[PDB]
Amino acid sequence: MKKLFLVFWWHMHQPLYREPYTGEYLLPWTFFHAVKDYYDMPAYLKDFEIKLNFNLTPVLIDQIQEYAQGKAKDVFLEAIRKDPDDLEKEEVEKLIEFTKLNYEKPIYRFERIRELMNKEKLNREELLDLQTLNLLAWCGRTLRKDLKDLLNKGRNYTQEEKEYVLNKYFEIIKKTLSIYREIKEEGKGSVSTSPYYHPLIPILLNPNCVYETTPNVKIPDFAVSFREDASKHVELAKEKYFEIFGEHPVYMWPPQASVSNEALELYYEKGINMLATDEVILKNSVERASPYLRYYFRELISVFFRDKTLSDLIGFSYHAWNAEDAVRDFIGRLKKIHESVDFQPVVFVVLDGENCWEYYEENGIPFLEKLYSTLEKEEWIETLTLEEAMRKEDVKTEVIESVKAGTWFDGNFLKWIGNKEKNEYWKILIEAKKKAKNDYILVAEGSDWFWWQGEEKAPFVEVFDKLFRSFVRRAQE
Ligand SMILES: OC[C@H]1O[C@@H]2O[C@H]3[C@H](O)[C@@H](O)[C@@H](O[C@H]4[C@H](O)[C@@H](O)[C@@H](O[C@H]5[C@H](O)[C@@H](O)[C@@H](O[C@H]6[C@H](O)[C@@H](O)[C@@H](O[C@H]7[C@H](O)[C@@H](O)[C@@H](O[C@H]1[C@H](O)[C@H]2O)O[C@@H]7CO)O[C@@H]6CO)O[C@@H]5CO)O[C@@H]4CO)O[C@@H]3CO
Ligand SMILES: OC[C@H]1O[C@H](O[C@H]2[C@H](O)[C@@H](O)[C@@H](O[C@H]3[C@H](O)[C@@H](O)[C@@H](O[C@H]4[C@H](O)[C@@H](O)[C@@H](O)O[C@@H]4CO)O[C@@H]3CO)O[C@@H]2CO)[C@H](O)[C@@H](O)[C@@H]1O
Repeated sequence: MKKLFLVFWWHMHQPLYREPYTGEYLLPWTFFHAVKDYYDMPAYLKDFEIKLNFNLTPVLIDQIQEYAQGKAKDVFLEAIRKDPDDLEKEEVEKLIEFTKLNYEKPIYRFERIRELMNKEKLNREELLDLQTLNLLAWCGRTLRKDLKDLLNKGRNYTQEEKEYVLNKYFEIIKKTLSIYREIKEEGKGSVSTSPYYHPLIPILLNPNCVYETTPNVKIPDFAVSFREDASKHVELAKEKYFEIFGEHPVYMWPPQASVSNEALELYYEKGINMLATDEVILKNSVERASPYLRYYFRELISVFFRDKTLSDLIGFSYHAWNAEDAVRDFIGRLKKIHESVDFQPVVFVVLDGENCWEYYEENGIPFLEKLYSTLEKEEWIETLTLEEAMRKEDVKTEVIESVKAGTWFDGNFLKWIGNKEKNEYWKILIEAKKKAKNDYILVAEGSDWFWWQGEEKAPFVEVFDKLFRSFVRRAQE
């Protein structure tokens, strides 16, 4: 039977929120995505007989480890834990600001949150509800069963109930790396990693790659080499992956799907047998641009190009749909692909694994449960591990000689370089690199810092800037 081969690759990442001089985690996002997504996404494999794959960046792994050991000093989480009588005005303000940032997301759909945000002043009981409902809004699928009664209570929480939630949340974090190891050892999914701090490897290897698809971009004078650092990000990531999973990684996810001829050469030289990237890069690079083939870059490394439409349906569209409409839509598009060719297509669905669900009803749990249940009941769909996709023999292949460098942002680098503010960050990094004395310069090469720079004002951007500049300073000492 002619099957459609479906490959999910869920990419998990957080930049380092731990400020190097105080040791404090200045934003809680690793904690909240750990309790909501990083355990629960692979845990779907306990209940659905499909294959799902995951990327974990090493810098994310480091932070999960620190939280699991009780070593993470998370400033926002300490304000949640406190009795409200001990909250500083600054801490109350940060709690309200965090609530307002998240207020319109369906995971914050508690009538008590709307009441609390319409109040001039908050008393102890109201602040206790504000703290506890912020915790509960990030509840993952597993604990939405354990904590179902607290979630339904909706108000009038006690300090002891809040502490119970915190304890269960840390229990989930402590089991998180173990469940990735478990689904890997059981063949239910493959796990990949990325260069250590999620940098833009093509730019570190050769900043002139930005001209390949944006020839008119203005960038600063890269008067220092980042090529050895690019190698170090890959090598350190192989070491961390070996510690956690017991092999050198043969699959990597390039951050931001970013590839170039030189980056593909580096990954191959470091022992990577397969990566994936974006469909826009495929169309920019070749004329006969089917994303359903396994490509071989210069007969040396395997490359899959994700189906951008399917990936972006989950990432951008379906949060606003009901779950049955969305799953029916997704299956219907898969049927069209299946019927459109006489061979067995390989269909990569690759996107962030933790960022879209907060915009779905009930944290995307009705959608994913229905999607996975429906997929496992379609005979003509076979979901694959990355290992299976790499080695599948009954698929079509093609050799590719050259790619036009870019990312999954429209095949180019403009989200990280090319305006005044983003270029200032590269200038700061370039000068720091000339004076660098330790691996904190690698932390500052993470793509996240440049992503947030030079964008229309938002809460907490000042924190990303404080972190970036602190790592740059620490790198020189
Ligand atoms: O409110 C912003 C946005 O919020 C929510 O989106 C989340 C998303 O759920 C997360 O998965 C993550 O997205 C990842 C993607 O998973 C990953 O694929 C990639 O996306 C690239 C796209 O593939 C590429 O097309 C392009 O995206 C463009 C996009 O095509 C433009 O349409 C425009 O998107 C706007 C949306 O159309 C609009 O609906 C809204 O999006 C919501 C979204 O509905 C919600 O689920 O606003 C956006 C922004 O104006 O612009 C984007 C460029 O940003 O490029 C991206 C690569 O950059 O990477 C993203 C993360 O970067 O995070 C988003 C929130 O950022
Ligand atoms: O003000 C705009 C936005 O502010 C808030 O967004 C938050 C997120 O909710 C946080 O989770 C965090 O974002 C992390 C993100 O969770 C993490 O996965 C990683 O994202 C990378 C991603 O791995 C990569 O593939 C590509 O997509 O780029 C991303 C960005 O580099 O790192 C993020 C931090 O850099 O922080 C942001 C900013 O506070 C708010 O919730 C949003 O609704 C809002 O749009």
